[PDB]
Amino acid sequence: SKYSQDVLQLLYKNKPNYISGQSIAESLNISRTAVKKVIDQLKLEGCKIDSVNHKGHLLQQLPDIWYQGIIDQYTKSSALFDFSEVYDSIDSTQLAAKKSLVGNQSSFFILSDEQTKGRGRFNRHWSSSKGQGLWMSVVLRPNVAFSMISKFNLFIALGIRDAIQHFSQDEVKVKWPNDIYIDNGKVCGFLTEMVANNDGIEAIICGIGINLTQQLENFDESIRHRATSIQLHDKNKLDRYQFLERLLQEIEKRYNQFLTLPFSEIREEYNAASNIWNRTLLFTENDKQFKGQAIDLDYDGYLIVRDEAGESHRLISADIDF
Amino acid sequence: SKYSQDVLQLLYKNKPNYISGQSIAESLNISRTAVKKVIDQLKLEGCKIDSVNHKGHLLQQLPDIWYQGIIDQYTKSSALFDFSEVYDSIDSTQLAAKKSLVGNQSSFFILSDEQTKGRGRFNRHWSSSKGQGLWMSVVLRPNVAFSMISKFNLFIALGIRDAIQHFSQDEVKVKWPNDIYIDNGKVCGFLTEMVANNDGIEAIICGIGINLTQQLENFDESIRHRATSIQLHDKNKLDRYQFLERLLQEIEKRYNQFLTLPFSEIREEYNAASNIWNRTLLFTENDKQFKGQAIDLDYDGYLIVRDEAGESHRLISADIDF
Repeated sequence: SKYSQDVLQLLYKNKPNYISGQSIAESLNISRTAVKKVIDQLKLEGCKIDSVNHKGHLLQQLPDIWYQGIIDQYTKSSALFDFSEVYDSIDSTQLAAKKSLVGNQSSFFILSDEQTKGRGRFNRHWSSSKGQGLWMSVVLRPNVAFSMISKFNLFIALGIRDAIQHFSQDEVKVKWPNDIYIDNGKVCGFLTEMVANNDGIEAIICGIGINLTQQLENFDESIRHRATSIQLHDKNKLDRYQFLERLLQEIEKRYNQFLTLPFSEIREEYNAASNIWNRTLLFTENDKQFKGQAIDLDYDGYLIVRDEAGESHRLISADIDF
Repeated sequence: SKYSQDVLQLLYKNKPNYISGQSIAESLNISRTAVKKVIDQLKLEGCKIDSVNHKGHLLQQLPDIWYQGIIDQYTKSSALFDFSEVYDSIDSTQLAAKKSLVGNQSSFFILSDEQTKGRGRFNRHWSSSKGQGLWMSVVLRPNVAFSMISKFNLFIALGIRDAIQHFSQDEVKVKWPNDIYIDNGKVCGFLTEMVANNDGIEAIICGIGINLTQQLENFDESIRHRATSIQLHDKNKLDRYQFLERLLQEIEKRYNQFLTLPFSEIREEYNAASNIWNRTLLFTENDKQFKGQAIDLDYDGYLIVRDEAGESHRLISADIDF
C-alpha cells in the first residue's frame, strides 16, 4: 500500500530497537490498524519481523526483493549517491540509467529484481532472473577526459571482486576486462559506458550483473557449466542487503582511488587477482579469431598478448573465452 | 487540426502541380469542407498557397516554422535518416536526442523552432529564438572506435560550412573545432557527443545551431557584435526548407567521407576554410589561459599551437576566442 515503504523505512532505521504500532502510526499519521495491515502484508512477502506485546516491532530479516524505502537509507547516508531508483521488473537497469542521467549532474544507481531485456557486451543476452541476482546500473560524474573510461573499468573491477570475495569461501578472480569468476564459474559481468565529447565525460554508466542466489539448477543449460552464484560458495547464507552495502562501499573506495591514483598503483594487485595467466585464451575481433597467451598488463591498463603465431599485441580491451 | 500535417504533406508532394480540394478529401477521407478549413488555417500561419478554381491548390512558400508533415518527406527520401522529431518549443534538441537514442539503433534528427534551455560547450547558454535559426540535433551510428569522435567533428564542419556558403555572398570560414563564422560573426555553433564504451560507439549525437534569419537588432547586446545570421549575407532571401535540404545532403556527403577517408584527404581543404591562422588567439583550459598562434593542423586533426612563451602544443580540442 501507499505506506508500505514508509513503514519499512522506519523499521530498518529503528534497529536494533523495537518500534511500536503506536509510534509508527504517529509518524505517518495513520491508524494503528492500518499499521497492522501494513505489517501483516510485509510478514507475508517474507519480511521477518518480531512482534512483541508492549514493545512493538523489530525487522529481523528482509526477503529477496529490493525495497525503495530501505534503499533510501543507503542513499541518505551516502556521500557519493544522490538517489536510487528501485524496480521489480524493467527492460534494463542500463537503459533506465541512460535515460535518467540526461539533463542533470546527479550520481545515482538503479536496481531491478528482474530484467526482461538484459544486455552484456556486443548486444549479447544477460540472464537476469527474479530474486536471484543484483542487476544494477551505476551513474557517476568524474571530471576526466574520455580516454579515462578504461582506467575506470580497472578500478571498479577490484571493488566488485572484493565485495564478492568477502562472501565466498572460495577464490574470486577477475577476468579482464569485464567479468568475475569463482573457479570456472562466471559470477558477475560488468560493463562500463559513457556519454562524452571532446571536452570530457558527462557521465559514466556502469552495468553490474551479479549472480547471488541461484542453484545450478536455475541457470539455462547453455551457460550452466560456466556460471555460478555467490550462494554456491557461502557456508553461512547470503543476505542481499548486507551484500549491497559492502558492494557500495567498495565501489566508493575504488572510485576515489580512480580519481586519485595512477593505474600503476593498483596494477600488481590486479595481476594477482586475475585468472588469465599461464593458460590459453580465445580472442574475438569482429571476424578474426585467434588463440594467445596473456603476457602482462602494462602501466596503462593494456593487456600484452603473446599471440599464437608469435606476434605480440597491446589491447586496451578484448573479448576472451577460456 | 488532426489533418493539418497530412494536407501539407500532400501539397508539398504534389508540386509543382496543383492538387484539388476533392482529391485531398478523398486521400484523407474527410469532407471537402474540412479540407477548406485546413487550408484557411495554413494560409493564416503564412503558408502561401495558390488556389485556382477548377484546378485546386499549390503550395508556393512555407513560413518560418517547422512542420512534421513536410519533414516526413525528407526522411522518406533519405537513405541515412530513419525519421525525425519536430517541435515548436522544447528544452533542448540535444537532450531530446540523448533520450530518443536509448535502446534502439535508429538514425534520426530532431528540430525545434525554439529551445528554452539551449546549451553549447561547458554548459554555456546558446540563444535559440523562435523563428530565427535551425536548432537541430543529429544522431548517427558509425561502427568505429570512441577515439574517432574528433575526426567526425572535422568532416561535419566542412559539411555545415558548405551548406551555409551556398547561401551567403560573403565568405564562410570555420573556426576550429566547433564554430562557423561569416567575417567576425559567429553564424553556427556545433557540438559532437557520443555514447560509447571500450568496444565502440553506440551513437554520435551532433548538436547544430545555425542563425538563419535574425536582424542585428534580434541578438542580445552581450553577443550582438560577434554574432550574425545567414540572412545578413544573402541578396535573394533565405528559405529554411531549401536550406535544411542542402544541409542534410552535405551532412550525408561528409558523413560517408568520414566513414571512408583518412583525415589527411580533407585536411588541406580544412586549413583553407579556417579563420584561425596568422592571428592571435585566446585559449582557455580549466583555469589557465594563454595567448598563442595556430601553426598547423596535423595529419590526425590536432591543432599545433605556438604558445606565447614559445612552447608548442598539440591539441585534439580547445576553446578559443579571437
